[PDB]
Amino acid sequence: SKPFTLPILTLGELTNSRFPLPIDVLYTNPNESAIVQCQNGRCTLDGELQGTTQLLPTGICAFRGKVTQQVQDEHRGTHWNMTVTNLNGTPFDPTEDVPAPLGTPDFSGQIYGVISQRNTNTNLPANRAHEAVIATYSPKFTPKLGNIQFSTWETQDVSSGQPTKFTPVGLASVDANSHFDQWTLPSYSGALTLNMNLAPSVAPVFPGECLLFFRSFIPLKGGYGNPAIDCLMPQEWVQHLYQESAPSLSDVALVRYVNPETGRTLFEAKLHRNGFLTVARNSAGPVVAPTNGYFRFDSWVNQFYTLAPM
Amino acid sequence: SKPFTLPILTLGELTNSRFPLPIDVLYTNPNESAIVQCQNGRCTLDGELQGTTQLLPTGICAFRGKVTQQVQDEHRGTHWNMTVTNLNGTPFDPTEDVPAPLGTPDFSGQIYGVISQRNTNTVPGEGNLPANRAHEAVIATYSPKFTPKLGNIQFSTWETQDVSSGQPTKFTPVGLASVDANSHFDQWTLPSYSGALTLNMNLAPSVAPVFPGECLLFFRSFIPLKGGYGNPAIDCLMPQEWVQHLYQESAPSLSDVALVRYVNPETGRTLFEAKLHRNGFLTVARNSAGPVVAPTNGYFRFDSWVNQFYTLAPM
Ligand SMILES: C[C@@H]1O[C@@H](O[C@H]2[C@H](O[C@H]3[C@H](O)[C@@H](O)[C@@H](O)O[C@@H]3CO)O[C@H](CO)[C@H](O)[C@@H]2O)[C@@H](O)[C@H](O)[C@@H]1O
Ligand SMILES: C[C@@H]1O[C@@H](O[C@H]2[C@H](O[C@H]3[C@H](O)[C@@H](O)[C@@H](O)O[C@@H]3CO)O[C@H](CO)[C@H](O)[C@@H]2O)[C@@H](O)[C@H](O)[C@@H]1O
Ligand SMILES: C[C@@H]1O[C@@H](O[C@H]2[C@H](O[C@H]3[C@H](O)[C@@H](O)[C@@H](O)O[C@@H]3CO)O[C@H](CO)[C@H](O)[C@@H]2O)[C@@H](O)[C@H](O)[C@@H]1O
Repeated sequence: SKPFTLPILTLGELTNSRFPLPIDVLYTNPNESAIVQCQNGRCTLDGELQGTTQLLPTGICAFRGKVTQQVQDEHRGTHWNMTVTNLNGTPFDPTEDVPAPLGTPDFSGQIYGVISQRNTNTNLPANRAHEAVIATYSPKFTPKLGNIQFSTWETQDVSSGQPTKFTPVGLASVDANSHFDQWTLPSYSGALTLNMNLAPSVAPVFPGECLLFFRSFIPLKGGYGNPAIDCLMPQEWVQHLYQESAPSLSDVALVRYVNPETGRTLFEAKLHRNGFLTVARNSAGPVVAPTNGYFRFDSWVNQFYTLAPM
Repeated sequence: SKPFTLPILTLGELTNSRFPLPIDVLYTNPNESAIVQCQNGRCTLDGELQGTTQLLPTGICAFRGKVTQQVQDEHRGTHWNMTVTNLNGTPFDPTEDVPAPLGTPDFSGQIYGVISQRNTNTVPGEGNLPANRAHEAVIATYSPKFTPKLGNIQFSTWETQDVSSGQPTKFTPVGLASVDANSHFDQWTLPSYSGALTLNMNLAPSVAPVFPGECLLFFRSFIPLKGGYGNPAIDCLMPQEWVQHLYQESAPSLSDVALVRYVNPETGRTLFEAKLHRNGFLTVARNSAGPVVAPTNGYFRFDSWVNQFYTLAPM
């Protein structure tokens, strides 16, 4: 039976699985009232990708497809409808058992990035790129139906019928009108439809335990704020688990966060079969620990194992 | 000790180590006249990172630092100086034995992206939160003001005023501004990391085939353009996932060359074989330039270490 392992990457060698950002800090928030059910960065410990999770760091919150035409919308700016394909360019099949094309954003907000186009016709093709926003809460955000809408400040220089890429950069705003909520899923098929094929929600099941996240701070195009995106496992863990596909020998792996410059354990955590961490902590905020620390798998344990308090 | 391995990732599950892009195609160009000496995506088969290579996909062609002031420049646009730190926020020590801060671009061109800032000072009237701004920006890596090894670079914006001095600044790369004649895109020309007239140091070595009939094999990605005509590409010697894997495993190299097979897992047939050299690059026996037309679910599998007499089957 192939032994389970994690990569040996310090926090400073890890990236977020929910937006293309480095991991900045570990984080807890035991008083969170929302259901935690993100769809990117979801992988079981035996290597089964779930939700909208895919392997490419460049695929997270990215889209590929083609602009169809300019459209009108109450949002400020100039608006464009885009069909979306799979990230690899093949047509997205809405009958596949996924919530939306892999890589689709898994949160409500105004995602800021760059739309770029390289024309099919040429002898070299013409190109353009412009800043763009995708409001994932909009009724026109229908990636599971194969099309979305983005806005630009640019008033006309977006071509219809030409290959189009969205490169995410950050958020447009976090003011009240921009509806940023990292735990609110988009409605992938539109306003009044039920999302399907979701990766399950995650939660601690033992008193005294809370979720532990890998937190990244996300850029803003304007306004005030210090927004963050919390993932359950970094993208390199998704990639590693997918590769190894080690059988899970219990429902809970005990892992130790170790300072290698001393071999000392700073704290311990439970890494659950569905791909998330809990710790024994009764406070919210960052975990203050050196970023050369890393998680080391020590043994499979019973669900009723009591974690040493942080 | 540890057997050598490569990850099991198809072409469509790989990303470029020299720019944040998926791998699009395998590619050869036997007649290339330039010295191939890129500095990102450089890792020996026993896991030694070289050049300016680091592990984060988000770090490739990224910068972190602080805008110091607006500056004068003869070229069109508004120009800004920024100091750069290490990507982890610690001060860059110019005496370290690297060519430049890890992640620094390794080619000549106008790199297009977004500069974003999150202020250090917070506003009580805004909930004790900082002000933010982001704008499109271009970094001309051939400019005499591109001096990352000295701890600072210059970028240009279309925006004429709304970039703040003294505030934390991030550059997120997106593509190239142009590949017209005046934009000096050449993927094999290194920047002068310490400026005009200085010699670059601590470089990862150049790579080349040493056997007749062999040419380098690259993992090629097409890079976006802000404007103009072109279909520019960036070729890396190994994808970022291979850098990450080799660094983790640190498997001893048992010869100078690992024979690898590009396999189609559906049929289990080998499509071609290649030499994976100790310093971290591939060669194939091919006498043409252009893409390697193969399924994107194919992948390289380590076969065995080979000696200096092994001749590759032609593609
Ligand atoms: C705080 C400043 O933000 C930018 O100011 C621009 C301003 O941004 C607003 C956002 O667009 C809006 O969603 C909300 O978040 O409030 C922001 C202002 O607080 O938008 C106007 C146009 O309406 C201008 O573009 C302002 O420049 C940034 O540009 C400033 O430097 C400040 O950081
Ligand atoms: C940072 C420099 O930017 C350009 O020169 C600008 C010049 O910078 C001066 C600094 O302000 C000063 O602290 C000291 O370092 O001398 C610098 C060079 O004179 O400031 C003027 C102000 O009008 C212009 O903005 C210059 O463009 C660049 O040319 C230099 O090489 C430095 O990188
Ligand atoms: C081919 C068209 O490119 C863009 O046109 C914009 C134009 O881009 C020029 C680049 O700035 C220049 O480096 C060189 O590459 O030529 C390009 C034009 O071919 O720049 C002007 C401003 O000077 C306008 O912004 C043009 O719109 C693109 O916007 C067009 O849709 C075409 O693809």
